[PDB]
Order: sequence, then C-alpha cells, then structure tokens
Amino acid sequence: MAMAMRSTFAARVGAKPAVRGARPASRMSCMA
Repeated sequence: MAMAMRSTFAARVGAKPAVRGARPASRMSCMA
C-alpha cells in the first residue's frame, strides 16, 4: 500500500535509514 512509498521517501530524505538503518533488519518495510 502507499505506506511502502511513504517509507521509501521517509528513508531517502536521509538515505541512511535504508543503508545504515537497514544494515541488518533494523528498519520496517518499504518500497525500497
């Protein structure tokens, strides 16, 4: 659902979330 895009965006503001946050599984769910 749109939550996937919300989350991808809310990561890509910083990028970090999706590389450093999602180092191991320490994120949530997302489009990417």
